[PDB]
Parts: sequence; structure tokens; C-alpha cells
Amino acid sequence: ERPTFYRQELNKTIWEVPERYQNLSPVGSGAYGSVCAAFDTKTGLRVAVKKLSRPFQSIIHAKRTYRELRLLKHMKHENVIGLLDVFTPARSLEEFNDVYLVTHLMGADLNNIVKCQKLTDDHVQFLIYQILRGLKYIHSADIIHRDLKPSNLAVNEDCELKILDFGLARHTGYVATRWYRAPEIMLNWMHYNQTVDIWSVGCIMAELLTGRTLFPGTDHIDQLKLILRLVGTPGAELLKKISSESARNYIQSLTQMPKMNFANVFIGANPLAVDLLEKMLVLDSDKRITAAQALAHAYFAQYHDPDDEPVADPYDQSFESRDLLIDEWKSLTYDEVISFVPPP
Ligand SMILES: Cc1ccc(-n2nc(C(C)(C)C)cc2NC(=O)NCc2cc(F)ccc2Oc2ccc3c(cnn3CCO)c2)cc1
Repeated sequence: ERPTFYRQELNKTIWEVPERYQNLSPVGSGAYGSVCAAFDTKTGLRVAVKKLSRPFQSIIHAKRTYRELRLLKHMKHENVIGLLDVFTPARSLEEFNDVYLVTHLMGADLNNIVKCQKLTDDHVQFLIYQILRGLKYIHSADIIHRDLKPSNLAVNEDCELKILDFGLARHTGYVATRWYRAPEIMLNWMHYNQTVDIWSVGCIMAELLTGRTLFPGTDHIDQLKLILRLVGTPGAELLKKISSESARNYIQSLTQMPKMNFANVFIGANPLAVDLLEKMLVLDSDKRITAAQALAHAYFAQYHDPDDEPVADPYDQSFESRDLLIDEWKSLTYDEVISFVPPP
């Protein structure tokens, strides 16, 4: 049975939602959509609702819409956002033009937790453990997040964490994606692997330990300069792996920089935290630690449980290779909306 919908304007966006979702309030807004917090009067819990902006306006938007809904419908893990509800006011494919996605509202993002709580080393252990646990699951579905940063980590007052991706394309509480980006993806060095996300985790962990952005570059050139000042310039073995000629010629043109000893950078940190950082912030991603390996690191001895670090069910990404028209991406999305089944 179709719920009763109501309409409401909030910060210039028109929201049309089932009456179960009330007290809508803004969380974030950018070119691709907006997110509000609300109260779900069915369950008595707070939820976040994402409305895609004109999701079938172009091929790239239609495919993004479908990708997000496919992925959110698949994610079933404690440390990753999951889909509580997906709805449209439209009563048929013909009038389907808006998609809304619903998840459990977490207290805050990882930035706001730093303002509120004083993160001891135990807190850092627990928070990074959960990121890696969620990343192991995500990577096991052959998915790379690519956008990990503190604003994409949702945290409650109990310091329980979930990975999400706002996906709104915001630019200047601003947190730049580039500050957490591995150099090999930022500069298109080579066909990169899943451990670009581990680079991001290292940057986040560093910031949780020190209170400051590890590499706050103002553009990609300054970003790389800041990175190489810590980890040193690529040596011969890694340069040869930079298969982009333009990228390699640029790196080879820079003044060589020595690698720093992280024990002298992260003064007073748990030695095991320093050791993990040294394994995540490896320039050569063939040598960078994976999420599964990092979960086994002695830094996480208090939390690590190999029988409770689950992997994902097989995720069918054959849609990624298809070249479809807007109306075809729209119809596949509509199918996925209609087939959704709430979790129990
Ligand atoms: C084209 C594209 C775009 C994105 C993705 N993508 N990829 C992932 C992976 C699996 C890779 C991590 C996740 C997603 N997408 C989202 O995470 N979409 C956000 C979302 C979805 C909802 F259904 C409802 C609200 C949403 O936004 C929020 C915002 C803040 C929130 C919550 C909760 N707490 N808090 C903190 C404040 O209290 C939720 C894939 C493709």
C-alpha cells in the first residue's frame, strides 16, 4: 500500500516523502542531491534521507543513481551504511523522476566527534578498527571507496562507526577529498588497487592521533609536495611502475626528498600505532598493507576477531560495462526501487 506523502521545501529542495518521516532538517547539500535528518515515527528512530537531484537528467547521473542504489542494497555490514528504505512519490515508471534513500542516522561525523570527545589511544584503536573492518567487507565486494575522509564516516556517541559516501560533490567544516587521496590515484600514475583506501585510513588515523590534517594540500601539486615531504620521493623501483609517462616525467623532475622516520614525527604515540601508520602510508601500493592484514596488526589486539570480520556476498557489477540510454538506466533503477525489501 502506497503511504500518504507530504511535500515540503527545505533549503530550496522540495521534499516529497511518506508521512512516517517527520521533522526533516538539513544535513548536507550539493550538486548531486541533499541529505536531511528526520524522525521515523514508525520505529521511533532518527534516520537520514538522501534525495538525488534530478537523477535521470543525464546518462552520468542516471548511471550514478543506479550504482548507488545497487550498492546500498547490497551492503549488509555493521560498519557500512545500509539501506532502511528507498521510495519514490511516483506511482508508475512514467512519472518516476525522484529517488529517496533512507538509513539509520548516526550522531555525527568523525570531525564532529573530535570537537566533542577527547580521543585517547583506545578510542583511536576502536575507530580505526571499525573503518578497516568495514573496508575489508567493501573491498571483498570488489569495490573501492575512493573518497574516504572524516566527513564520510558516521559515528555515534558510543564511538560506533559506519562508512558511507555522501556523494554530493561539495566544494568550499569542509573536508577536501584530496587531503586523504593516495598519490597514485590523485595523479593518475598507474592502474591503482584497493589500497588507495588504506592510504586514506592512514591519513585519518594520523589526524586522530595528532589533531591535525596530515596532508592539507591546497591543490594536487601542493598535495604531492606535502606527501613526499613525509614519505620521500619514489625510488627507482616505484618510478618504473608509474606507467603514465607524463606522471613519471613530472615525478622524476622533482628534487629528491628523504623518507622521514615516523617515530620522530608522531611523538608520543603508541609505537604500534606508528608501526601501522608506516605500513599504510607506503608510497608503493604493491607494498601497502591491506584491510585484512591491517586488522591482524597488533595495534588492534583488543578488538581483532578473525571469525567476526565478515566478507560480502558476491556483488554483480556487470552493469558497469553497459552503455545504456537514460531511460534504460531509469527503468533498471525503478525495478530496484520496486524490488526493495526492508531488513527485518
Ligand atoms: C554515485 C554513488 C554515490 C554514493 C555511493 N555510496 N557508496 C557507499 C559505500 C558502500 C562505498 C560506502 C555508500 C554510498 N552512498 C551513501 O553513503 N549515501 C549516503 C546516504 C544514503 C542514504 F540512504 C541515506 C542517507 C545518506 O547520507 C547520509 C549522510 C550522513 C549520515 C548518514 C547517516 N548518519 N550520518 C551522519 C550524520 O548523522 C547518511 C555509491 C555510488
